[PDB]
Amino acid sequence: TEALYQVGKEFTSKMDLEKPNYIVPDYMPVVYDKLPQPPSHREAIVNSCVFVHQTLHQANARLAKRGGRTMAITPRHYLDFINHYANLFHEKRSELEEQQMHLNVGLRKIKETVDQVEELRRDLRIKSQELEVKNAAANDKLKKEEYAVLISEAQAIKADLAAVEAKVNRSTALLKSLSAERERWEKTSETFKNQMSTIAGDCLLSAAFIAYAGYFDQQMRQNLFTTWSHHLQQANIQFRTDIARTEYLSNADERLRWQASSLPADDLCTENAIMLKRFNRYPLIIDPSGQATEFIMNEYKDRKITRTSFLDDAFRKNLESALRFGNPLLVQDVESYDPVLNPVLNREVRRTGGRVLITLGDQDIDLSPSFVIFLSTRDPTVEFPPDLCSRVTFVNFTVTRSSLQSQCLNEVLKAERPDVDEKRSDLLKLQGEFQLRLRQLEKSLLQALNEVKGRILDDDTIITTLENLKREAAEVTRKVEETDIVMQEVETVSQQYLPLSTACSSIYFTMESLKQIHFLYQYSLQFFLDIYHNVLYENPNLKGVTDHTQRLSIITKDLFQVAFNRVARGMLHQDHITFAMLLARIKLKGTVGEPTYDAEFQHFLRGNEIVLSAGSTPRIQGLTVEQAEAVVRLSCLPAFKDLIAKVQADEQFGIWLDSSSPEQTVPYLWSEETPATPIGQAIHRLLLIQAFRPDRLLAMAHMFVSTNLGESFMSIMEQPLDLTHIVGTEVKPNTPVLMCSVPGYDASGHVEDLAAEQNTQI
Repeated sequence: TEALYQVGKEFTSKMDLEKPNYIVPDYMPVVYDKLPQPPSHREAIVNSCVFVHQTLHQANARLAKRGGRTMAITPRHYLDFINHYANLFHEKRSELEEQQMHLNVGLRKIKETVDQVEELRRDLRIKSQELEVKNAAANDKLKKEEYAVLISEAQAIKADLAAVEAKVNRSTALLKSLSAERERWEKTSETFKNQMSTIAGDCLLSAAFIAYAGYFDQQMRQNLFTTWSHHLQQANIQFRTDIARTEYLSNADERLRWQASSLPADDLCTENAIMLKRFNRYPLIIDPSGQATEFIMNEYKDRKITRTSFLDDAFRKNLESALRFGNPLLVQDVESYDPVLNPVLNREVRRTGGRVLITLGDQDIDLSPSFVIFLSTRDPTVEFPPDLCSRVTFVNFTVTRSSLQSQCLNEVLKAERPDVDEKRSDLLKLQGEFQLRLRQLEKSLLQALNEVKGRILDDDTIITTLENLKREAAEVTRKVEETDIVMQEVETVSQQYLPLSTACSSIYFTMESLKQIHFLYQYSLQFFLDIYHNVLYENPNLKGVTDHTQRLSIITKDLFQVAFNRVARGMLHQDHITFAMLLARIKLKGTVGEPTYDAEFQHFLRGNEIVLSAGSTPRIQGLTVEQAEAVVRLSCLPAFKDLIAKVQADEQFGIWLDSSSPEQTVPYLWSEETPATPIGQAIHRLLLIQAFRPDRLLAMAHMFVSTNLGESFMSIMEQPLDLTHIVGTEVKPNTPVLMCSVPGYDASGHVEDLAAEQNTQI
């Protein structure tokens, strides 16, 4: 902690970090034990910097306890954090000071113009008085050759006054048009002081996000940010909580170029794109889908980026050319990392005799300052040694629930309502162009006022430019309004398909977490997309159906069926029911008219952890000790509060207890104020079976699936596998077909028979 504090104190010395009005909180969160008791603003900032680094250690520890993959936290992470904190602080102060100077000049120019029109209106009155004097003098002289010249001079003044009064009206319109701009710029100038105070806190959070939260997923990224934010609140360090980190670390123009480079429209993807720009250590990209790899190539296409791999024999030649010529390089298969990159990643360069030399292998290469390298991998499950983790910054392109919901909502919209999807896609493009035009017009309006020397009214072209920029802004603003209302009608169409997208995200994340129960249950995002594509388009049920509501219900029903059929074909039969139960829960959460059943399912899964005393559990006649203990545990639920009385009062309970199939005739032993739904009855019977006859729990579980997903939901798994249909249609040539078999079974013999039937040489 002392080492971290000293490094932060030394590096942030050049930073301002000075706040004479800073108030020390009563409970100062102290991380450095030797921190002065009355700390200053700078010492509080460095203390927060040390705290941020340590929270990554506990975050890794928490992930380790949950069996989660972790990356080593090294002092190079701390160095990157303070490097980013210094760079962001200087950039934010420079931009906001420049913005304040621009606004003050623009406000000053308007105020001077307001003074100019006041005096120029006064000049108009004097000129009118001069015209009256000249006209009266000319009339008096005429009423008594030279008089023709006198009236000619008066006519010239009349034209000059006409130009002046035309300048009065035209300028007054310009000030009226610029009234809104003056009001907005004045408000921003008032908020300038507020923005100054929060630079230190905002930059600390932004720098920590780039340096640390790259590898973690969305939930952990939010957890780290909140923990950092709370510490700053307890330390009385000002920071803004209204702006998003994606908007604070990047501008709108850069974000538009990112989506043009095939970057997915997501907050996590935007954060990952920010890290790929402001990185200090060379990034290591983790994207199983490969979309980040395409985004990197598109972003650096103009700079002649090259794709290579560690396995390629030409990697050394490609790396040498990139270092020598300063070209961007993208290296894949980083799980086979070549230690030849160690000096390059560590930036160990020698500046001798005017040459920047990098020692690659046994050769010294002139390193160009424009060189940049990106490491990529398609395996999210890969381990990395601690030295590699210190040399690179991780940029994990995980899939979030919100991102998948948007993808599935767009996919069903394109399949079901192609006219709405193309109308929506065009509207997004139009709004993106309109907002870009507004920024250019606002920037041009501000830049034009600053560059004028003298006054606006002195030169006519400035008045023309200001009016043209304002009228174009109004036309674009009206276009923005009209696209929004057309956007609103598009949303109403997509609201109907919204529940389907939620089910798709829930289904896939169930598949993703299926790896916890068995190592073999590895499913990629593309596997789910093939299921979704097959349901949406290759749906026999949607053969001649024309109603949109009927087609949506068919798609929702077939989405669960096809997902089970494909996944369970590569699962052990003992795990088939487990996947079906969770699929039923997903359908239950999206069913209209069904209670949450959270309490019932809570006791179904963790009902055995209830603490029971020896004297608390009575001895009910006809029930075994473990059976009696289950009844007491089941008695905690309100619906089973009087379960013991009902069991004792039932003389036929002994017949049901030893019955061959008790799950089919479960007695009504629960009390409800209203008639429960058939699903609700199944859950209560499921709880009763678990308490009394645990051997029949699996049989009752299948009945529960039949209540939700239908009787024939799992019936397809009892038929022999149809390899002809799946291989011919549902299997792409690029996708290998895995014959996984339990010991004692060999699936190759099916393959020759399958090939023989199709007359395909193998």
